[PDB]
Amino acid sequence: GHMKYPVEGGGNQDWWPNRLNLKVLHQNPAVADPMGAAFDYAAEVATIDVDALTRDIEEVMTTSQPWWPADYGHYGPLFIRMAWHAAGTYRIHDGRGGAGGGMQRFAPLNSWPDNASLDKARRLLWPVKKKYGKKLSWADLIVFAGNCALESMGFKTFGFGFGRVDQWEPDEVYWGKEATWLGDERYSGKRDLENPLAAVQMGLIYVNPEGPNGNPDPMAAAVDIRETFRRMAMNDVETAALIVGGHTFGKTHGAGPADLVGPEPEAAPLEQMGLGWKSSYGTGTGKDAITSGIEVVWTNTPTKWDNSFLEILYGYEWELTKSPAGAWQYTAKDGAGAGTIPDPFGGPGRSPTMLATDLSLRVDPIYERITRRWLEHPEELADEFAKAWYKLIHRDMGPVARYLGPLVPKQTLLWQDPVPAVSHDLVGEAEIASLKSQIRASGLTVSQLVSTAWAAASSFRGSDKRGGANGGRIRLQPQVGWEVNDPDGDLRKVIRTLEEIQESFNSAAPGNIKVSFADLVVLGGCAAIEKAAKAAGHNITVPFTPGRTDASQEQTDVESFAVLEPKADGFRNYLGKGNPLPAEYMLLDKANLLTLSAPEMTVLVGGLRVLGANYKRLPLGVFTEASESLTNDFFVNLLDMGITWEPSPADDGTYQGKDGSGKVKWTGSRVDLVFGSNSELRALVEVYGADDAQPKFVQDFVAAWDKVMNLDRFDVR
Amino acid sequence: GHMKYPVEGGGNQDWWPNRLNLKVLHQNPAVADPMGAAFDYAAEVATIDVDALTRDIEEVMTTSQPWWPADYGHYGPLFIRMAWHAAGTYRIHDGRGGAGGGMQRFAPLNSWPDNASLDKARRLLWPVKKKYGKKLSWADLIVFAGNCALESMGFKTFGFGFGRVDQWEPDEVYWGKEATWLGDERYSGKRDLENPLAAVQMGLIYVNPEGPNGNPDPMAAAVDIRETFRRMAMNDVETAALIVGGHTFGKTHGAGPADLVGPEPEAAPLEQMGLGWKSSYGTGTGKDAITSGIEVVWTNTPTKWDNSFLEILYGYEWELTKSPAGAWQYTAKDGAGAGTIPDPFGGPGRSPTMLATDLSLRVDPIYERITRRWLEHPEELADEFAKAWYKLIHRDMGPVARYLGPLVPKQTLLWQDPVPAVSHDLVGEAEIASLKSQIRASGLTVSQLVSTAWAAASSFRGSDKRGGANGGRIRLQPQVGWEVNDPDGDLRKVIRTLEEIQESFNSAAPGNIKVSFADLVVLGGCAAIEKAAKAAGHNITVPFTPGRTDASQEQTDVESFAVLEPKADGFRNYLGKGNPLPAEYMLLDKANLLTLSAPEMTVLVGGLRVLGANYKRLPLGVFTEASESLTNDFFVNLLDMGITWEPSPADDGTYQGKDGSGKVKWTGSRVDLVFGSNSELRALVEVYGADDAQPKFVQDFVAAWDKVMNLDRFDVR
Ligand code: HEM
Ligand code: HEM
Ligand code: NA
Ligand code: NA
Repeated sequence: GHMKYPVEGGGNQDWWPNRLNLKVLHQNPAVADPMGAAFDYAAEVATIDVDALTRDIEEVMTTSQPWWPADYGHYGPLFIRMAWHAAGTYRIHDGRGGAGGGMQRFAPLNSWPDNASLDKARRLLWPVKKKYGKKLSWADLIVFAGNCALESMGFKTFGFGFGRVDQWEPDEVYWGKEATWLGDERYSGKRDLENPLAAVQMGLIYVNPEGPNGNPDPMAAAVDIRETFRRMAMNDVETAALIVGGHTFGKTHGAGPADLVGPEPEAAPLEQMGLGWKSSYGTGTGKDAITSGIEVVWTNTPTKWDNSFLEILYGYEWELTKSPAGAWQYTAKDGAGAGTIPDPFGGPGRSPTMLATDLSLRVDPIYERITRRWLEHPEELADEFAKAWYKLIHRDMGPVARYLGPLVPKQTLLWQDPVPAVSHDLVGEAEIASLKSQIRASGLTVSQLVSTAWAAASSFRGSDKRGGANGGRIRLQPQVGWEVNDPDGDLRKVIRTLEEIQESFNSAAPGNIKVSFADLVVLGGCAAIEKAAKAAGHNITVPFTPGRTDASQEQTDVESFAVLEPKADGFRNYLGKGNPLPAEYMLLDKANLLTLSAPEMTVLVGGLRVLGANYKRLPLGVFTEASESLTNDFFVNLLDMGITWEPSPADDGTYQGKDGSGKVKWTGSRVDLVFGSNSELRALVEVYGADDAQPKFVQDFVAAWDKVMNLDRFDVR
Repeated sequence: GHMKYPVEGGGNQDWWPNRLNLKVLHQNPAVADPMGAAFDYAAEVATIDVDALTRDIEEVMTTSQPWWPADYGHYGPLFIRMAWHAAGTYRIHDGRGGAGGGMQRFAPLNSWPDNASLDKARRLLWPVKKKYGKKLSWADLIVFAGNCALESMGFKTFGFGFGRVDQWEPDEVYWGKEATWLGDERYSGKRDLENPLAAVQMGLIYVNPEGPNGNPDPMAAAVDIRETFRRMAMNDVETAALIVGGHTFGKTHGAGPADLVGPEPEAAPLEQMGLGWKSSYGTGTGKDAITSGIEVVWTNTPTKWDNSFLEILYGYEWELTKSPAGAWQYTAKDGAGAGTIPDPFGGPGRSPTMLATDLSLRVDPIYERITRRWLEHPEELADEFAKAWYKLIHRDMGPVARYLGPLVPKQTLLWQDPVPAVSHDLVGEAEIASLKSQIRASGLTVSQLVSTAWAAASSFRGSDKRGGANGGRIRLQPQVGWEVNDPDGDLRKVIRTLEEIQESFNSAAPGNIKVSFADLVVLGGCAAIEKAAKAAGHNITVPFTPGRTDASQEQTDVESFAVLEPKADGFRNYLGKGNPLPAEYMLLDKANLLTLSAPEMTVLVGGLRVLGANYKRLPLGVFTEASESLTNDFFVNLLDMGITWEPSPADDGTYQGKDGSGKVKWTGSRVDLVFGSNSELRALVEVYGADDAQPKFVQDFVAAWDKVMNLDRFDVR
């Protein structure tokens, strides 16, 4: 090995390969953003002419370009695949992937094997991006083109929301440990796919079109289809509708040997202008195109919505065969259907063909019941595909407040984790002050109030923008039972008291002002922090933004919320079983999901410890002699060289900090000690631990606290 | 190999090992900075009681701490080593390293083998940093503590400048290609050290204390001493003065085997709280301390300034011997000087010892002349050490306007690239506008004016803050003869015409208003940009800040300015011979030294191309039909899929862009085409090439141009 220049990627990871990487807390940094600090994409796309945008995309779709000629004269099918692949990286386990940031245009997604030829697809839409400019993000354009493709070929969609904000660096995501494209080191037990992954091989969207590891067994492939799509939030009906609906259009490409296809875009030479997979087979495009290596045309109407896919699937018997590149596919038996499938460039007709994974829809008993019903009753397919496609393309959009434009449909959807509209006037400054005082007089402790507010708000994750304190779901299943939230039953007492305050305030309230339980949860935390900072000699007011509303249990999909349960929350010194990495790594990952910077994470940990927010009120990291007091004691004591730290003899993830007399003075976890050990984190601790730092600490803590309380408040942004 | 989680360092560099790394353009991002955007270190520094700070440092130096007991009851010598190592990473080829960012507290420098035990040294200063808080950076404190140590032990220093702002992440710098600490793959020929390095092995500051590659030949060691120090801006007299001056104090540490010393700080367990090199030899500290493995005490007065180092060097004869840890060192022959050297902890006196590299001062003919003189003239040694030590610890401070505090002497120093004080009233709005008109009417072309202004300003590098347009040095040696500046070339003509305008304005100007040549060079580029924007149909004003002054040749050290000459400038499409990496990497490297973001680099390239700023007015990348008009044509045409690019058949670093007819329409270099090929840069090009983007492009181009024009203008901020 050799070390490289930083401009060629050399850096400190080379010398200390396992080191904590704080880069995850400064993704998409503002200096790399070419737009002004005042740029507001929502404001820009709110003024776009959707009708003109559609007509322009329709012109692109029927104007073949010589560097990638249009199959059947229509790019729609290619744009549908492009959009499905943009949304198809989404995973429920961390909410990462999806189309919400336009990450398909960056590495590694722009160069995954399964995204072959989408480099040309995205290039075909530059004339639209060029015309609409800052009013249209690549992120929106990529999925809207797929939506327009459907509509122009005869499928009416449920609707569409704009608002995906373009980014300028790829989000770095763990896609698997495999160091070879298409590799597989991600299964254990009886075909247990490693969490958090949602594809069966490195660089695939979901499954292998030739069957598991290339064995074209449709029954076995259905197992992989069902589980990967489950991990992408799709059930059996949704999964079958998406595959049938997608393969109603277009064709696969495998006209010649795959070893004639050159390097992927990130590996390709400069003259290719960001395109990859240059092919020396024939013309390398169009009639000679190679993408997957498979050569299937599912329907006799590749540019039209109808029920041909299932009529063909069930109307023939299927035989294993090979594409011109040598990949497995299926063809109709006994020369049946000869010549009935049209050629993309006017050649002679061909025979019916299907992927092994299409046959899964007929061979798997559950998919068979679903798809045979749609064979007999096609209007049910149209309905389920419209709902599943809408979900797929919007799954990572966050609260519905973020959806913009004239195509947004009004209906509420359970999967959107809906919260009720505001139905009364909101508390003002006087009512907020009164509620603060009442909660402070209620007998709830600073620790209880801060812990509950943090438990509610910190359920948010910035990947797919799910979770948060809006909805008041801390009192509903499953959040009320989460181990980190309610180890001992204390949470139910906090919930009851706040509900009593909600009832007495609302029944006595002036005019038409009413307050939600969800707001009171957050306000309670803000009140306790004002109390604790007063105990520490600081008169501060904690910001509070009203307007959260209270979801019902019936409006809360308990199975869907399961993925939001923390297995680790270093801010509460909580480490459950099953995490992929040691505690300090899980801490930074949590800070990343909360969109926190390193200074924000550092101040939050120090303040939460001394406020008593620790899981089970454990003393780990509680480096203070004061109770219910917002001081910078955590940082001061962390830097005290009078304390000698050793791993606890119990070998239990904890440490003992002894003073000069050999007496144990403090105890701590890996999450606590990492702030005193890591050279970048320790530098932040020395800011907040200095003699002059206590006012800055209180100010920076409150700002970070307020940020977390507001993470999901897109209703006011 | 296995791919890792991003939080453990995984990312796109793993899949494409040689990819351009755009992170070099967002070092120390604002999100990671815990101080406000409003934080103003200069304003905080101005408040510090420097006499109190000196007393507080003196208390630290004389208060031994149990976890690292003080040799001779004084940490002074340790702090001198600390400060000399902080400044000692500096190198002239790229100006990186040095003490100005406090980078010793971060990886990898905090863990270099040569910085062993400085982890404890810095830790000892936390009580001072704790007391002074935001008024005192770690960067200043590390080097001020060394200065204070000299003064406390009897050496009067020349003075001291505060003003080094703390940074919050490591500057990642190429320190060599060796993947093993103390490795050596950096020599070729007889003894040619690869550029840009200024140390003889990976992790060393300058040279090996046991001689080249461990061969304790003092004559060969002097070859390495002279070359590495030269590459750190020190000549023979300065180098001798620094080595004698430092080893006047303290001792080395090698009491036992180095294999009993544990991992360097970045690799050490959490409980060590950021300290490393934990030793199981005896108490592992103090009397049992192991740092280098050498056990030498140079002088009979390790805590006092006097002339004992040279009196001992010349007063004994020296024989080669081994330290207790097995390292080569020298000791007096014939058992001379028994017991004359004191022990750090009251042990028995010991005999005189020296390093191989100390004998170099007596063995090398040039150093022998210099130091034999100081044997009888310690007053000259003191004078030369004061000047060289001041130089060493301020070398990267930039213009003297940055030096803060009450200890900065006013004497001008040639190495500081001085510029005259402003001696007349400065041009105002009326005079600036009149001069712009005169320059626009002078007959100088937009290409000439923009090229010359860029040439002057872009000599700045943010590493050591040398260079820039202040000084008017573009008309002086050596900048007037740099290949990139004056190939043919119009430079002398531009200089002459600007000088005529300066003469004509100054002999007829209002009041006491005089304009400098340096200001006119910059103002000329600003007026040309205004002219080119008008030719495109935009009335704009380019900001301009007067106040540059004109250095004379006698105030310009020609050999010191040699290192500022660009071997590559992608902003002018100039690629000389001898660069370490292909042209697109040298572009990012240049953008980094100009402190530019990726958007700033992008607009500058597109703008300079169409303004005609290319070296030798070559057509590479000049993707426009207009002559000297400020449009976004570069970006529009880069994204034109009607152009097919191929490397030129001449294999000459260039590409041909052909239209549909097969006619060559454009030519470009790697630096041009990388903006169309790299997926992160192409995204920025798509911002500036959209239909709505030309006013944004002009606005951002102007802001980036103004930034480069002002890079060295610390005199006005
Ligand atoms: C088990 C799930 C799936 C598998 C194994 C699969 C596999 C494939 C393969 C191998 C191709 C050929 C790519 C090429 O060579 O050009 C393809 C194309 C395509 N996919 Fe699927 N896919 C799946 C699900 C979906 C879904 C959910 C959609 C959309 C809702 C979709 C829409 C399309 C379309 C429209 C094409 C045609 C592209 C064109 O005409 O250029 N696919 N798919
Ligand atoms: C050829 C150049 C140099 C070489 C080879 C060299 C080598 C060394 C070595 C091996 C040590 C022992 C580290 C340890 O084991 O504790 C040391 C210590 C020291 N160095 Fe030098 N050094 C050089 C230049 C300098 C300079 C230029 C200065 C300051 C102007 C300096 C100041 C010191 C001091 C004060 C110590 C004593 C540290 C203590 O008492 O803890 N050195 N040097
Ligand atoms: Na069809
Ligand atoms: Na001495």
